[PDB]
Amino acid sequence: NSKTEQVTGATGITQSTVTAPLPEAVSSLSLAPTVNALDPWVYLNQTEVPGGTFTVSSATQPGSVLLELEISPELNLYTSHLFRMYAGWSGGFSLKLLVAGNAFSAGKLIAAIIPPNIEVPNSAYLLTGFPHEILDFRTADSMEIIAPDIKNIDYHFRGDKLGKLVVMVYSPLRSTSADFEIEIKLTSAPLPDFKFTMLVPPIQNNALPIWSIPQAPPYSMVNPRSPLTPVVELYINSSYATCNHQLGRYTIYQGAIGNSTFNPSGAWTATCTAEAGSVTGNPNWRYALLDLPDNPTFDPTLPPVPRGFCDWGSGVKSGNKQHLVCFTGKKFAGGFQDVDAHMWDYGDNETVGLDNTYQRTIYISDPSLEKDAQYLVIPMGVSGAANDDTVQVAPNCYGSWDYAPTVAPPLGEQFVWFRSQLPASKTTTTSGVNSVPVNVNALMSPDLIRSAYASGFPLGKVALLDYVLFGGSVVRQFKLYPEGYMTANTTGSNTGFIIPADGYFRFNSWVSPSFMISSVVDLNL
Amino acid sequence: NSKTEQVTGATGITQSTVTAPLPEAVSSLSLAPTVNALDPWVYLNQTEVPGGTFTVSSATQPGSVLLELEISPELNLYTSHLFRMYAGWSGGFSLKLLVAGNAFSAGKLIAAIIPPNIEVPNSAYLLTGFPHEILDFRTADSMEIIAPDIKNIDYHFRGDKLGKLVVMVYSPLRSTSADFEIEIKLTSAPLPDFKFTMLVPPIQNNALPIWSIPQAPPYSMVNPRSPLTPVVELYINSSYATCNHQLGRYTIYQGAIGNSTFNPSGAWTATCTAEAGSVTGNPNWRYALLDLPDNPTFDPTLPPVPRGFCDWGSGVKSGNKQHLVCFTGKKFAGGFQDVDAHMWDYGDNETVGLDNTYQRTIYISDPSLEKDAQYLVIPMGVSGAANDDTVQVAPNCYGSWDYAPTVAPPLGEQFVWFRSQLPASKTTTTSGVNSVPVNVNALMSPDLIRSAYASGFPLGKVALLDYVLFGGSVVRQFKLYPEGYMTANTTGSNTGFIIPADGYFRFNSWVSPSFMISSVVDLNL
Amino acid sequence: VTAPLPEAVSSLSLAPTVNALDPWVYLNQTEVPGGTFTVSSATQPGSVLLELEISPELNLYTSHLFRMYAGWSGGFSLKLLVAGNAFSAGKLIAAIIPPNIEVPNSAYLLTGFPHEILDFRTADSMEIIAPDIKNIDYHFRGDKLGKLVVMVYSPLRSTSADFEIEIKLTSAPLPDFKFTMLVPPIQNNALPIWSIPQAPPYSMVNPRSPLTPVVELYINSSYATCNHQLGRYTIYQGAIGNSTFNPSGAWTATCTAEAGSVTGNPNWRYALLDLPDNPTFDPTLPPVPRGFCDWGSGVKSGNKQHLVCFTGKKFAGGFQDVDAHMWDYGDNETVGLDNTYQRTIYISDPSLEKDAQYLVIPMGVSGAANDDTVQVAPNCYGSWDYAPTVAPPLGEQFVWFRSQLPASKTTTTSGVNSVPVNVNALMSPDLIRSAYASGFPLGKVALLDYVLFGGSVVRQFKLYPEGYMTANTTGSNTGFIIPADGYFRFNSWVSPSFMISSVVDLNL
Amino acid sequence: NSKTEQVTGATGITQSTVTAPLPEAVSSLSLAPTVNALDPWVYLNQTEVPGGTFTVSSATQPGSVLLELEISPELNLYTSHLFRMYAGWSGGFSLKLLVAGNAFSAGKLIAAIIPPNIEVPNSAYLLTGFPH
Repeated sequence: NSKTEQVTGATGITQSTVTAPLPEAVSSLSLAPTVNALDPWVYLNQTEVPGGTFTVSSATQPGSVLLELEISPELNLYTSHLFRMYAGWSGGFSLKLLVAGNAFSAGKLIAAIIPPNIEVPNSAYLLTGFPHEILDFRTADSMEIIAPDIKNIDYHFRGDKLGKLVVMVYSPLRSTSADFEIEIKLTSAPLPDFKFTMLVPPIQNNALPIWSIPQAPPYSMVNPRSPLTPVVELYINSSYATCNHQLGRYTIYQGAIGNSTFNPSGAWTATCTAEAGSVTGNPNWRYALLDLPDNPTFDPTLPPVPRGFCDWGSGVKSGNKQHLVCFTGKKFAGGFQDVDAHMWDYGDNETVGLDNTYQRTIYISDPSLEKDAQYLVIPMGVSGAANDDTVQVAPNCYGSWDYAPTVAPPLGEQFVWFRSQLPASKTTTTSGVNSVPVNVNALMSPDLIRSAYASGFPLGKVALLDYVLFGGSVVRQFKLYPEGYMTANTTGSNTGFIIPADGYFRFNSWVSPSFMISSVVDLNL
Repeated sequence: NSKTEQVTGATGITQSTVTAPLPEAVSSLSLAPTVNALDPWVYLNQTEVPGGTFTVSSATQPGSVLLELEISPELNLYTSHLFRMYAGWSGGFSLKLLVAGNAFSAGKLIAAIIPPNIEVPNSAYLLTGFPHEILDFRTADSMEIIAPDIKNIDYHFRGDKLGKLVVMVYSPLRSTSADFEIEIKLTSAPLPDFKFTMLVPPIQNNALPIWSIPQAPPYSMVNPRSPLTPVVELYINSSYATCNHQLGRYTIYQGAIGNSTFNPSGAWTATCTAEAGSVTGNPNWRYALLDLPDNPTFDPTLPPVPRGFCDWGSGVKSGNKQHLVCFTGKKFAGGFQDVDAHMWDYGDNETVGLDNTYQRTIYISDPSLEKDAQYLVIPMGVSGAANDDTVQVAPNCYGSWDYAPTVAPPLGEQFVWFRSQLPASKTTTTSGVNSVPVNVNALMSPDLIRSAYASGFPLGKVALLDYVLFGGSVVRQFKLYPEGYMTANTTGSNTGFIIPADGYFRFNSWVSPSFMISSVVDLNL
Repeated sequence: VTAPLPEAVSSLSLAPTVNALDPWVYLNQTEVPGGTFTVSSATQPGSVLLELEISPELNLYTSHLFRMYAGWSGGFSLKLLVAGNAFSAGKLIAAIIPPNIEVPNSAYLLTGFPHEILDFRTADSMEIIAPDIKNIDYHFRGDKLGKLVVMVYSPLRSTSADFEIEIKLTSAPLPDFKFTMLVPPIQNNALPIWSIPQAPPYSMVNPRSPLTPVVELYINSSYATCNHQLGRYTIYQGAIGNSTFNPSGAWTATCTAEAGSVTGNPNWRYALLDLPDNPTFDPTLPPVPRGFCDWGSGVKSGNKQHLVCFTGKKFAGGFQDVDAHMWDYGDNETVGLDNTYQRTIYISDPSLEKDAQYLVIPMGVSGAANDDTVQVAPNCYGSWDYAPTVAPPLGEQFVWFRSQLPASKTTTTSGVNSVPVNVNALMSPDLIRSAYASGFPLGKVALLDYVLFGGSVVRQFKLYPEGYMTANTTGSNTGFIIPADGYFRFNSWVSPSFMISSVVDLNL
Repeated sequence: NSKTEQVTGATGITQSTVTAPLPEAVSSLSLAPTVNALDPWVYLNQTEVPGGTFTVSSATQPGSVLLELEISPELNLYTSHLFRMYAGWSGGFSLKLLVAGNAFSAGKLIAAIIPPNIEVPNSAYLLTGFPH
C-alpha cells in the first residue's frame, strides 16, 4: 500500500509505502525436523542493519552501489544473535528504508532485489531489470520492502548463496545548497514467516553481531615492530600512503600474515650462522646467514627468515651512510658471551636481488666475526643517517612464500599508525656504534586483532571504531579493516600528525569498506 | 509421580521420580512491559548445567557440599544464551539429577532447595530442614526436581539474589570394591512458565555460556616474567606449592593485578635515579632509586615500582653469592650511552624491611655510577649462584598498595607454569658480569586471560581446559581459576616435570573450584 | 523407542526414479557395519566412542545396495545390544548432530544437541531413531550428513570385579527409506564386508628387508612408537612416506662423490644419493631415493655401529668390484645430518674418487648394532611429505612383521663384517592391497582374525586404516613369538576405541 | 511369544521365548505318492540332537562356530530311526536351545538359520545378516 503524510507547515508531503517487488514463496518447511518459532516481539521491532547507512550527496552516482546486503538473519540484530544457537533458517525480512529527504531537493533512488548467483550491475539502467522500486527524494521517508528469501531448498544451512538488496542513486541528487546530504538508513525485522530449524549449542564461526572491545589503552599495546618500546601515540602521515611491512600484519581471516607473530617480544631475538667472505670493498662487513628453525630445509614456499624478525628499512643501497644496529654475541656454551652493539644490514649492497630484501642472508660490520659460529642478533636501532621515513619502508619480499601484500588506504583517508619512540644507543668508547633516535610505526597491534578474533567480522564489513579521548569528547572515529589496518578521513597533509594514545577503542557499527567516516580529522594543526 | 523400571537381568530396579519440594508461585507478570515467550523446543530438551557434575566415592561426605547452583537462566545453555538479549526473566527450572547408581552399592543423597539470602549449611542433618528430597544409590537414575524461582518481585533483573540447589551425601557411599564411584550429572530445562521480559541489544557483562579459546599454541604465548624469551614448555613442580609473583598475575575480575601489565615487553625496561652512598662493606654497590612515572608523588597506595618491572628473586641476604643482571646505561642526550651488562639487586642487604623486597630502592654494582644521573635498567639474567628455585620466589611486597596476593593451589593438585629458558650472558673481557643459565616460570600468560575476558567466567566457576597434544591423544586436562592460575591433579613429586608447549587449549566445561579432575597426570616419569 | 529428533519424510517428488527396497530388508535388524565399541573402567568421561554418519552405510543390506544408487533418503532405526552386567553403573550420551555442525569434544557441549541418556542398567534393547536431516529432497553422494555420536557421560564404575561392557548397534532402515537413480555398482562407499584373500604372512614381502622372508609376527612391549618411512601404507593415499609397492625393486640406489672425507675419520667419505624422482632437488619432495633403506644406527654413533651395503663402481652397463662396505647416514658431528633420513651419506672406504657414481645395496649392520637400534628409523626433517610417527592406543601393542637378516663374515681385508639382526615392518603391501581395493568405512578399524593351527588358535588384531596392526596384550615382554603360517580373516568393523576381548598373554 | 519366569530367590529372571526367524512355506505334498503320518507322541517330546552340545567359557569366541547342524530327520532320535524305513520327508523342526545361564554373567549368543548352498561365515557380524 501507500500512506501520504502532509509535512509540518504544509510545505510538502511524505510518502511511506509498503512494496513487495518479488512475491514470496513461503517454504512449507516439510523437511525441517523442528520448526523453532521466534519471540513474537522480534518481528515487531526494527533494528539498524550492519553496513546499512549511506550518505547521498553531490559527487555521488557516477555508477556506484551505495549498499549491497545479503538477505540473511545477519540483517536483524536479534535474529543474528538467535541464529548462533540454530542450525537452519527460512523466511524473508521486512526491509525499512529510512530516507531523510526534503521537498526542495531533487533526485531519485532505486532499490532492487537481486537473486542468488547473480552479479550486481554497476548501472541503475541495468538495475531496473531486477524487481525494483523507485524512490524520490522530495517525498520519501520510509519504504518498507518485503524482501523475500529466495531459495530452492526448504531452509538454509550456513554457507548458502543468498539474495541481495542493492540500493543506488537513480537520478543524481540536486539542491540549491552545495552542502545538502541525504542520510539513508536501512532497518530490518524478520517477516512473520521466519523460522529457525534445529537447536544447537551456540558455538559458530559466524561473526558476533556486536564486537565488544576491552577498554585497553593504546599505550598498553605491544608494538610488533618495536616490542621493547611502548606505544606512545597514534600517528597519521599523509606521505605514508603505502605499507609493505611483514611485522604487525594480522588478518581476521588467516591469522598473522607475512612474518608477523602473536608474541613479538619472544620472536624478536634471532640467531645467524657466520660464513667466510665480506661485502666487496668492506672487509669488516662479514657475511652472516640467518637460522631458520621453522624452515630447516629452506623451502622457498616457507619464509626465508625467522618468524617475527626485524623488517626495518635501511635504504636501497645505503650501506655507506646508514645501517641497522643489533646486539651481537657468540654462543660459547649454554649462552652468549661478549654481547655488544654491532652494525648490520640486510643483503650485501649492489645486487638488488637480495639487498634491501627480506631474504636469509645479512652482513654484520665487525672483523672479529669467525665462521662457522652461531651469533645472537637482537635488532635495536639505526645508526648512520636513517630517519623515520627510511625505517618506515620495509625491505622488499620476493619468492613464492606467503608474504604480507603491500596495502594502501582507499583514496581520501590515511593510515593510522601505532607510533613508538626508539631511544638511541650512544657510545663513548670504541666498542659501540652510536645509534640515532628514530620512531617506529606499525600498522596494527596483535592484541586488538586478537580481541577481534573472538567476535569476528561480518563478511564482508569493516569495523567503525570510536576512539574516546579523556572521558568523552573529543571522540575520534576510525575504520578498522579485516586485513589488519585502521584508517581515518583527513583534510590536509601535516606529515607528522599526532593523536594521543591515552584513549580507548569503542565499537560503533559495521560499515562497508567504501563507507565515508562522518568525523573527519583536520590534519592542519 | 514415580516410575520404577526393572533393570536388565532383573538384578534390581531403577526409580525415576518427579518431585516438587517447594510449590511454585507462578508470577502473573503483571508489571512486565512485554512477555517474551521462548522457543517451545527449549523447554523440551535438557542440557548439562555448568558446574553440575560431581563424583561421589569413598573419602566423601565428611560434611562437604557436592554442588551448589543458583536457580537462574545460566543453568540451561539455551536460556543462558537467550538471556543476553533480554533484560528480565521469570519462572523456574526442571532440574534433572542423573545418578549412575548400582543395586549392589549403599548410601543416600539429599538435594534441597535453599531460598535466597539463606546460607548453605555444611551438614546433611541441617540440610533436612530445607525442602528436600532423599535419594538412594541402589535404585536411583534420575530425579526431576521442579525447582521454583523464589522471588518477591514479578521478574528478575540482573544482580538479584536467587535460590539455590544444594546436593550433598546423606549417607556415606559403601561398596565392596574400593574403586567404585558414583557419577552425578545435573541437567536443566526451563519450566513451561519461564518467560523473558524486554528485548535489549545482546551486550551484557554476563559471562558467555561457552568460552571459545583460539588455537594459539603455548610457544606463541608471551612470558610476563621473561618477555624476550619464548615459552618453550609447560612446567609442573611439586615443590612450587606457593606463588608470590607480581608479574603474570591477571584476574578475570579486576584486570592485571599486582605489578602485572598487558604489554610485558613494553614495560620491561625501567629507569632509575642515582644517589650518593653504597651498601656498607661494598663501595661499588652504589645506591639507585627507581623512577615511578605512574606514581610521581610516591603515594603508598600506589605501587612503589614501575608497572611490569622485574620481580625476580635473588635470595634473602645473598648479595655476596648471587645478584640480578641488567643492561645499564646513562642517558646522555636523546638516548643512552655506554650500555653494558651490570650487576644489581633489590634492597641493600641486611635490613629485611627493604632488602629482598619489591620497593623503590635498588643498588647497582659499579663504581663509575654518578649522581644524580638517570640510568637505564633492563633486567636480563642472574649471575652469581642463582638457580631456578631462588628466581621462582619473588621478593616480598609490603605496604598498603594493592600487590598480588600470595596464592597456593588446593591440596591434591599443583600449579602449571609457563616455562622459558633464559640464556646466559658470558663475558671474556672485564666489562661483563658473566651471567648463568636459568629458567623463569610465570603463572599465566596475559593473552589467554585476555581471550577469557571477552567471554568471562560464570560466578563463581573455574574453567576446565583440555590441552590437546599433537592432534588428539594425549589430551591433558587442567583447571583455570579466575584468579589467574592453572592447575592439574598429580601423583608423585617429580620436581621438574615437563609438558610440551606445542599443543593448544580447548574449553571443556565450567566446574566448581573444588572439582577434581578425572584425568590425573603421573608426575613419576 | 526414543527419537531425539523427529523424522521428516522427504516426499521424493523431485526424485527421477524412487527405487523401493526389498520389504524384508526393513523387517530384519542387522548389525551396523562399524557400530561396535567397548566401554571400560579406564575409558575417560567425555570421550567419543562412536561417530556414525547417518547414511545407507548404517545397515549391511543398505550398505551393499547403495553401491548401485546415486541417491537415497530416509532414516534408520537403531537397537542397542548392551552386554552389561549386574555390577557396573554408568551413563552414555547419544547425540544427533545435524550436518555442517562440528562435533564437540566435551559432554557439556554435546548435551546441547538432541540427545538421549543411556544408562547401562537399562540401556539394552533400547531403540534409537537416527533421523535423516536435510534441506533437500534426497541426498546425493558426497553430501554432508548428520552424525550419531556416542560419548561416555558417566565413567563405567563397578561395585565388583571390573568388567568391560561390549555394546553393538543393530540397524534397520525406516519404512520411508528409499533409493534413487540406479547406477553401475562401482560406487565409492566402502564394502560392508571385506574379503581378505587367503594368504599367509610368510608369503608377504618385508618392506624393510625385501631379500629376507618374513618368518614371524612380532609383538614387543618396548616398541611404543614407529617412525619408519618404509612399509608405511594407508587406505586413502596408498604408500606414504618413502614406502613403495615394490620394495625389492626400489631397494638399490646410487650415490655420487663430493670431494669430502669427514672431519675426524679420513676413511669415511661422504656421498650424495641421487634422486631420479627428485632431480630438481625440491625440498617438498623426498630427499631420498624412493623406497631406500631407513634402518637406524643411533645418535652420534659410528665408532661402534654402522650400516653395511654392497658398494660398486658403475663403469659401463654394470658395476665394478661390488664388495660389502660400511656406511651410515649424514655426518657424525651435527644434528640434522647424523641420524637423519636425508640425502647425505658416508661410505667407509679409502678409494672413493671424484664424481664417481657408486651402487648402494644395504644388506645389514655392523659393530655394536642391535635390534633396538635398527628398529628406530632416522629422523625426518623438512617440508617433504614423510610418514608421521605413530603409536598404538594404551593397552595395545604393535604387531610387527619380523625378518631374520643373516650376517656376512669376511676372512680377509676386503669387505666388512656384519652382525645378525632382526628387522620389523609395520605392514606388508600385500595385506593392504585388497584393503584399499574395497575401502574402509569412514573412521572405522578393521578387526582381523589371525587363524592358526587350522582354527584351534585364533588371534585378534586391529588393522587401522593408517597402516598398522595392534593387539590387546597383558603383561610385558621384550619379544613375543607368533607363527607366520596362519592367515588373516576379516571379523568386523570396529571403532578405534574398541578393546579386543581376546588378550595376548605376553609373559609366557 | 515370550515367557518370563522369576528365578528362585528373586535374584533374576528367566526368559523362555519361541521364535520363528524365517517363515515356513508348508509343502502341500501334492506330488507325494503317500503321506505317511508319524506317531503323534513323536512331535511332543524333545531329544538331544547329535553334536548339539557346546560349552561356552573364557577363551571362546575368537570367531569360531560353536555348532552347525543341518535341518534334517537326523536331528531327532525318533525321526532319525523312522527315516530308515522311509524314502522321503518334509517339514521343519522345533529346535529347543537349552542355556545354563546365570544372572551374574555377561555375554550374548546369536543363532541363525542358513539356507542351503550358503557357506557359514566365521563372524557374528556377518551372521547377523541371516534370519537370526
